[PDB]
Amino acid sequence: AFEISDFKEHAKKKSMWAGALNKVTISGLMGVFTEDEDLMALPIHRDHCPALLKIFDEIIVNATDHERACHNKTKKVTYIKISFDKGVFSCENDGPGIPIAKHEQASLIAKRDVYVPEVASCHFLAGTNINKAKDCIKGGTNGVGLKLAMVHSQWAILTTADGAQKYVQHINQRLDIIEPPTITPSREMFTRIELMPVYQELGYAEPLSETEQADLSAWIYLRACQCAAYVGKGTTIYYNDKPCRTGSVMALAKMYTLLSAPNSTIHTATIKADAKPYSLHPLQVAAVVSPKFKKFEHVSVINGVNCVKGEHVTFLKKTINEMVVKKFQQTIKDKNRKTTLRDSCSNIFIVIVGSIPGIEWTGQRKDELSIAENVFKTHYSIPSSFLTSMTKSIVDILLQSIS
Amino acid sequence: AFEISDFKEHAKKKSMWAGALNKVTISGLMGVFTEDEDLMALPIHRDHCPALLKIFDEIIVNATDHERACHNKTKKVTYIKISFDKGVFSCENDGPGIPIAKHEQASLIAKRDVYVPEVASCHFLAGTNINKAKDCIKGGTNGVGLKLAMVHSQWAILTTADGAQKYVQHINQRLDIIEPPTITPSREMFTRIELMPVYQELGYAEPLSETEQADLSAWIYLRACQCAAYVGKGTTIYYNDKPCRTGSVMALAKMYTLLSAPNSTIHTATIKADAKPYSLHPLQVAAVVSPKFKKFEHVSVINGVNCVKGEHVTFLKKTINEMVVKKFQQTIKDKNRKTTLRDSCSNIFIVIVGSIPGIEWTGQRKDELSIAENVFKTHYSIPSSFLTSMTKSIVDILLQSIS
Ligand SMILES: Nc1ncnc2c1ncn2[C@@H]1O[C@H](COP(=O)(O)OP(=O)(O)NP(=O)(O)O)[C@@H](O)[C@H]1O
Ligand SMILES: Nc1ncnc2c1ncn2[C@@H]1O[C@H](COP(=O)(O)OP(=O)(O)NP(=O)(O)O)[C@@H](O)[C@H]1O
Ligand SMILES: [Mg+2]
Ligand SMILES: [Mg+2]
Repeated sequence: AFEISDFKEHAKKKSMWAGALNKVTISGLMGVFTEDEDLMALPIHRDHCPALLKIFDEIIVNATDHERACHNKTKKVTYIKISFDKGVFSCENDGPGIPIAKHEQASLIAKRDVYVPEVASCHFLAGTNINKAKDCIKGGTNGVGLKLAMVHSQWAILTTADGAQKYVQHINQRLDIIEPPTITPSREMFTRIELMPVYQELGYAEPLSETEQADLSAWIYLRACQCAAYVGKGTTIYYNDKPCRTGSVMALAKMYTLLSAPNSTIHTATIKADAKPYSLHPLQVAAVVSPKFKKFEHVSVINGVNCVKGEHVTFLKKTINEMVVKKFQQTIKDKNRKTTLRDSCSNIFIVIVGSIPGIEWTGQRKDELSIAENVFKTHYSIPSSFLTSMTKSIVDILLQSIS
Repeated sequence: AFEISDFKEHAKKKSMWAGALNKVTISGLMGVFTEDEDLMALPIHRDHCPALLKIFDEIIVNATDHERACHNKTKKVTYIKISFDKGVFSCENDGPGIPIAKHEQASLIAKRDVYVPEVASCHFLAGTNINKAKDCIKGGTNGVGLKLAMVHSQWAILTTADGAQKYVQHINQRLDIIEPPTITPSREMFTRIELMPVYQELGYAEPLSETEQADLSAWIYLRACQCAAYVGKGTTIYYNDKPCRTGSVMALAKMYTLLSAPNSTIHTATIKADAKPYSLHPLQVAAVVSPKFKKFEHVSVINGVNCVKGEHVTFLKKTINEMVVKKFQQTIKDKNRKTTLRDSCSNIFIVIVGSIPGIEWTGQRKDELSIAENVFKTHYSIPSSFLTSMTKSIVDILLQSIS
């Protein structure tokens, strides 16, 4: 039988939008746990629901998108408050709110009065990034993420104020009940999404178990730390009302390596480009090099997205490898052995944070960015001091393994 | 400005559907090249357009989906003819055709007469897999792939016959011109998609250059070889009218390793499960182990999809590693050295082909399958002879590297 579906039912049934709709093994799943005034990034060796993490992610990247959008403007985003308590998830930013105004074409379609936040939250393929510029470094592009959050919410509340009015709209039952909004005068300016996911439909206990709750809190806490490193310097990231410590890639590196390699040496670099638009967006990099690292490992926040695959990583890997091979054959008086990238890089843990204009993704989840490798070969340069430091640490480890 | 988009314009502008819409560096890009009656899988070190390869892939996986759907039936798919010539791309299968019948709800929506092939090819989120069963091993799930092919076609022709009628419909200008279909009597039974992509819009020369043409032909030829290993035994896969040789994972392994390691030993296993539905779908595996392999490498055809990431790989990796560590500490009289998965597996090239029921993906592209790791720990077993052979080859290589 041949069936025609709408966005709503499709997004509830299909994994192409946010990942699997039940618990699966997520490789590299991490969370932040507090051990006596110390943040540690630890693995979560338990299956979780990718789509569940995506609905947090979509709203968080919407907030960091607003922050970049306003950072060179008069009214800026000074904070991103994220909270997670008793299952309820909330995110609030303070730049200009979403325009409290009637959407003409959306109302013509709906045959009733529809305002912009209702389009932004309930209309698939809708937003301000349908026509993205080549220089735009927002993560958002599809006009889909927010509605993915709504469709996986038992209940949700969009609140937004623009300095003259406040606008409150309830969106319930997986986008099936869209209450008419309530518009009052207010002089506040902010955007807040507040929602309860459908934890049971997504494979979780109702309410969340002790372990599920702790795992999800740790994961969200981690995402907030990542924002705090990516976001600009006038913006505080809060999670459950505490500010997020990690405003630098060095802080992120220390967090991820607190256990494998405490008290270790952090190689740092700011990778710059010479031609606009790339020269507008330096990449911050911190790397630790340890013999007790078993494989190569990276953490990337690119355009606010915690993506796990992309040619920026390969750019750093290949550059470091070429230098490592040169100095290994120099330092070794054996002069015959041939090492490759796995030997070069398996003792490296690296953090890369920043914006890259003009990238594309392999799906809505934005797990993998898509780019020509030559973008980096043409435009970017890794500072030689960082390369030298790194090569030195790595060749030390190689020579001692063959010692 | 807040914009509302339709499927058509969205799919032309957005990379979430099929990948990047221009040329990017695709890691692991391979193609099949003929060298004097020998097929070799060689890297393509040139940027290509992921969405362009996806429109070939979508139709090819639709065909292998039909093949699985009909394999236990009376009228089977006996062939999948694929061709690529002068830019035109074509794919034809011979099971029962697409129902030549009026679609009621689609006609009610369109306010005119719409037949099932027009829904199948022009209506997003539409198909026979909107409600997939947990045991279904077709790649198709979203009701999207075929329309992605149409939207990236300057012109296309859907032809399908059901044994009493033939149905010809033209779909042109990136799904903007949908000509009314032409229905005649015929006693043939088949489905054919024939189309010209928008190579210029996707970053290519018009017409294709010598290198682009050769790269794309090699890549499609490779995909067909993969089908020929995945498809059932009554089904011939043709590419440009020649049959595709590689009906076994051993043939695939030899093709991929013809240069790095000719005349090499191929470890083979059929990984079975004991509980339905998994016991209905054995995984075929072929692996080569060579000192001149620089990193771990796999080729996977799962449910007809050439996916590149999934916990099936990790299942094999971890099992082989546990055995390799045991026998390494046994064979070594050093008895202290500790090796991990990278040491265990960096000399392995492995092919895994077959069906897995109940999997999910991370996006439409289906680059990565999503599953609980325990599915394999509970249900599947790797034959011990294969594990033993593999461990032996690997420990030989490790002992000679430390020799
Ligand atoms: N916190 C926010 N502050 C301001 N505007 C917002 C905020 N969240 C969402 N928006 C607006 O709502 C629109 C719709 O959001 P969304 O559905 O996530 O699409 P998107 O972020 O543009 N692209 P994508 O996330 O890739 O689907 C966005 O384009 C923004 O214009
Ligand atoms: N070669 C074919 N033979 C028979 N039926 C086909 C063939 N190609 C397509 N169809 C039918 O057309 C429908 C629509 O195709 P498609 O748009 O690719 O969706 P899908 O394959 O079901 N799921 P997806 O590919 O993940 O978007 C399919 O569900 C099939 O029922
Ligand atoms: Mg968004
Ligand atoms: Mg399909």
